[PDB]
Amino acid sequence: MASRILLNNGAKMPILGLGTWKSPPGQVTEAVKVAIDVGYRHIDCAHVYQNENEVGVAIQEKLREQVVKREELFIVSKLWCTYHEKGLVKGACQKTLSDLKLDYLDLYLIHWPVGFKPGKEFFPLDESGNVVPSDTNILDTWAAMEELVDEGLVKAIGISNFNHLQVEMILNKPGLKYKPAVNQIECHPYLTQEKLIQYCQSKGIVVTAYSPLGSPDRPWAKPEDPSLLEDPRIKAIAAKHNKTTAQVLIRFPMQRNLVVIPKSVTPERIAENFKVFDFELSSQDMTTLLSYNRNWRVCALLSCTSHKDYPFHEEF
Ligand SMILES: NC(=O)c1ccc[n+]([C@@H]2O[C@H](COP(=O)([O-])OP(=O)(O)OC[C@H]3O[C@@H](n4cnc5c(N)ncnc54)[C@H](OP(=O)(O)O)[C@@H]3O)[C@@H](O)[C@H]2O)c1
Ligand SMILES: O=C(O)Cc1nn(Cc2nc3cc(C(F)(F)F)ccc3s2)c(=O)c2ccccc12
Repeated sequence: MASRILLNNGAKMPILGLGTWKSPPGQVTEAVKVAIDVGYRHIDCAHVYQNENEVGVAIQEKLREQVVKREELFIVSKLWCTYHEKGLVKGACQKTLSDLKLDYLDLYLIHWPVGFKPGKEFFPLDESGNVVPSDTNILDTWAAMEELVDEGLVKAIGISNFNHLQVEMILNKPGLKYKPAVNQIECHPYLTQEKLIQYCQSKGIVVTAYSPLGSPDRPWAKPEDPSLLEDPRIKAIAAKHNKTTAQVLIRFPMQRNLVVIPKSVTPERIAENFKVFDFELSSQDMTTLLSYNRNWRVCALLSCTSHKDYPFHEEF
């Protein structure tokens, strides 16, 4: 298992990164410090996570301590939905860079294919609970992303939560300057994404799997919901390898030639989650895990389902 994958810009992206959604600012600095100490070189960030300053503190300290060099780190962030207007994109990227204390990102993603009304709120709702869209479109937002590459703010650009038709829209743009390098999508044994992965990989786009542990800390979880980490079938596969269920869930996407970004703020778990380069899932294991697909999505906000660019009405 090679630890990095080649992107379309010639850069290599570590296949294991640290997720930071729901990592509170009072804990995320320590999490990132520990992650860097134990070998993580990829950090997945976003403005909407409200913790980029604290991620930035940790990176800066480890650079200053001579633990890592900037060129060895792969820092990803994402353009939030309220900044899709062409005139807002650069400032959103620069705010992220300032918070992270960086002079470039390795990868910058369109976080979701939908634009929301610009303003202070991340989730502007009307009086009846519907998200308030903006009149922006995917291609104009992509053009603004391309400018960030041209100006040296970001080394690569990509997309997240795009369906295959939305990806195709960008690929087919007349006068396209940069192809998306990455599509970051939810992916785990209950949402295996076979068709979208096949699509993306056939078009030379690297897929990153988010919520690989099933995001048990997601704020809308219901007790009746399926739980990957507690699935006794996955426990049994883990036991056979003398690994944890999380380690199995992280290794699974790696063997599908995906990048994977498990989140933790717990130091023991951050270290555990990295110890996935010392075993292999068998062909039967892989087949069995894929068989658990239920098309069950843990990230898809009800209030957004009437947006014109809502991604999940399409089959894939
Ligand atoms: N692009 C997007 O739209 C998008 C959407 C969702 C997620 N993401 C990215 O993907 C990352 C990962 O997804 P996620 O945060 O939704 O969830 P996840 O990584 O599937 O699960 C994180 C949860 O699992 C727990 N956990 C971690 N390691 C564990 C272990 N070894 N044993 C038991 N429990 C463990 C964590 O607890 P503790 O932290 O308390 O240890 C946390 O509650 C995010 O943080 C974000 O960076 C991107
Ligand atoms: O965003 C993250 O990284 C994690 C994430 N996910 N979700 C669920 C979402 N579902 C969406 C669906 C659309 C849609 F495109 F479908 F309209 C657009 C935007 C969203 S946010 C959230 O509600 C959220 C809130 C704060 C911080 C991060 C998140």
